[PDB]
Amino acid sequence: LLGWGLKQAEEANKTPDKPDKVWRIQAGKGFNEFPNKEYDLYKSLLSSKIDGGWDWGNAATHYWIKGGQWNKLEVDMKDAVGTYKLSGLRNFTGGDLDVNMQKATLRLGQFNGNSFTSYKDSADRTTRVDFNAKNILIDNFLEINNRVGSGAGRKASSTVLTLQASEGITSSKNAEISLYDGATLNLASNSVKLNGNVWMGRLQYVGAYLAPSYSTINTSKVTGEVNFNHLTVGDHNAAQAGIIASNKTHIGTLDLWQSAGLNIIAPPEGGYKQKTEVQPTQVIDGPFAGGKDTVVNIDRINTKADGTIKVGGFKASLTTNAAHLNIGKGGVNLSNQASGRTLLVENLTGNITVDGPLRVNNQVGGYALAGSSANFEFKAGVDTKNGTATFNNDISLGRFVNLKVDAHTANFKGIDTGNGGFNTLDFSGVTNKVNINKLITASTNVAVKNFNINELIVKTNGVSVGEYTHFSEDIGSQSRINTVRLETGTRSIFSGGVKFKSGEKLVIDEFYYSPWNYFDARNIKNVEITRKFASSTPENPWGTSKLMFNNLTLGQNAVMDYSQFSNLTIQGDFINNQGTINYLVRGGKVATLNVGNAAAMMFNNDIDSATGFYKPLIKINSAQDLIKNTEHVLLKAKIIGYGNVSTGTNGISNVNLEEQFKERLALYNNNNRMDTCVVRNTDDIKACGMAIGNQSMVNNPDNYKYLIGKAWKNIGISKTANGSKISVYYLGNSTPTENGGNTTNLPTNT
Repeated sequence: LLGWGLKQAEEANKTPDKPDKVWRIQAGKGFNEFPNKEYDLYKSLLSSKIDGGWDWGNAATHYWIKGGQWNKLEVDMKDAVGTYKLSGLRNFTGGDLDVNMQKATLRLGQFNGNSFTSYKDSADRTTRVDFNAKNILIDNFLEINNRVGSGAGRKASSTVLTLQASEGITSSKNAEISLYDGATLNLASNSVKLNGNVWMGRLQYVGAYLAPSYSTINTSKVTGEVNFNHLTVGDHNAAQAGIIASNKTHIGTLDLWQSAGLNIIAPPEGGYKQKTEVQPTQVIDGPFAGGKDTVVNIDRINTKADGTIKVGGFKASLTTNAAHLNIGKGGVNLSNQASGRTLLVENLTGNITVDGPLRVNNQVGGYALAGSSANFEFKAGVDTKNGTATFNNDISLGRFVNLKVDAHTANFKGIDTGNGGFNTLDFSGVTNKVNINKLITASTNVAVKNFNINELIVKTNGVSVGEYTHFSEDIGSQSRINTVRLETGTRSIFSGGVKFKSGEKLVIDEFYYSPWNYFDARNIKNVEITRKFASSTPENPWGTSKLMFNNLTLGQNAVMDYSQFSNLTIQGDFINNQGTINYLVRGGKVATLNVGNAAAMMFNNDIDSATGFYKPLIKINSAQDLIKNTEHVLLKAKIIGYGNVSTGTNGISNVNLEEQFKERLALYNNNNRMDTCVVRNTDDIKACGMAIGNQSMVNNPDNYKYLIGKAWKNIGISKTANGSKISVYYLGNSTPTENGGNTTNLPTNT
């Protein structure tokens, strides 16, 4: 219950023991003259002063030094050249070896493995088993702080297996290092490469499913390339292991447990370093920061999960205070029981760069049932708060799997939660930005504080209503979505959709309407549009699209596609700058737009060189089947406060502001404006006669000469531009007079 961070910090600073009987063996002559002999080293040197034994209680073998475990020995060779194997030291209790083998390749295995234990007597002693070989080459298994047999006999105290070779501590494929409840081990060569099963923490007893079972592989000063291959933390317990590495830790396969921990800790920046009785200064550190080039390339994470079912998750962790955390191509795996299993990928003072696909139960989407809500979790740069969680790979969520990220600027590339839905896609700790490139949501709990998701997919969820893409926090100032895409949803019901809950503005540039998916736009007061605000099916709109607003603004040139079949309902101040909203008829009817409070619109010299006159400010297309002799309400207007940069209209004048709103608009048909036919040359006379339906402009271009750099308004078409109504009075596509009236000049701003 203490935690590993206390335990290793208080066990790395002790006195070894009080050994009486310091046996001092020394290899003499004969050993130091055969470079290739392959000595044994237990029987050929050691076994005089290491005795076997039988314990009354769970014995097979029993080794100590001499007459009780409270005795040291040493072996001072320093010249004995050869290659020395151990081969079969099982249940070694012993104490305080240091097989000081200079210029000697080691081996710890042939036909049998090894063990290094102590006993939990009244002294609670360590073992402090050192070696000082040249290579090591473990090459079979090893059971540091194991059990004697099963249960009987005695209990086991702690141990240390220091291993301080000088060429590189490799290993074998079949060499299962199994360090248990108390065992640590230092290493101090260069370029360890443990190519076998590293098994930190195990059931030391068969029934003890509730042991803390700490460990440590303090590869402290390994000056080369640390390299694991197969790390398997935990077995049926909360094994809180730890590693204090040396700022480059490639590992391979990680196989955690449900509730076992891991503390991969980088170095500091500068690198490491009666009577009253006074204990020595038990120095203890707190959670500190890595150095700069502290690399942890855990390139595959797995997580087995089997056993009983608890009320919640278990949340295996790996606190990793290096200044990086790269996770490669195997990415993140998980396995899920009936309760939602949980992975805690922390980083105190670094970054995270996961370039691998998230899986759960080993598939890319990863569906899960409603009770098994699998919980992925990332904490990038916690105690510096400028830490990024870059996921440079396309992630994918199935159903009932949960992401949360607490970073500074959690960049992304691709998010797939709309395939399954029911995915808590949390972002609750994001400091500023979440720069997602592609988003897929169906029934999702997205909550981002500030972002720019430059592409959006709005999916439905079949027939379930009330479950949708529910933004549940502040969207805020610098937010942006460069493309919204509502896919054409289900039949006759708004099952999926999007609503907001907070924020002040959202610069959306592109939109798509859709049957039976709703773009609810709650609580955001400056919904700005800058380019094409379109529909997914302009050739055939149908269904409904609840665009239940509260306020918006349209900037420049942003066209809109409002049908009768996508009920855009504004409950606020539609403020329209120089943008050309287009209509479609769907049966000769003008789709009126219901401005809730005030369609306050201000413009400027919004002129195009297509006519020489101004841009068609509100465009009425496809109105050739428009019903003649009928007032067509264009949009419901409540207050139209027009303005330009001056009082002067149609260029510069003293003319009032509202009259040219009859002029700049367009009933855009026959590839021309049926409102006015602004003519600057002789060739457009044919298209003008096609617009008005008169042979006076078809067969004769020189018929009318009032139109060289001029214009004329079509009589028989009137509009309202007061402060209370915008309408269209289409009663005639009439023939104009030549030099009598309804003719204007050019504004001359092109």
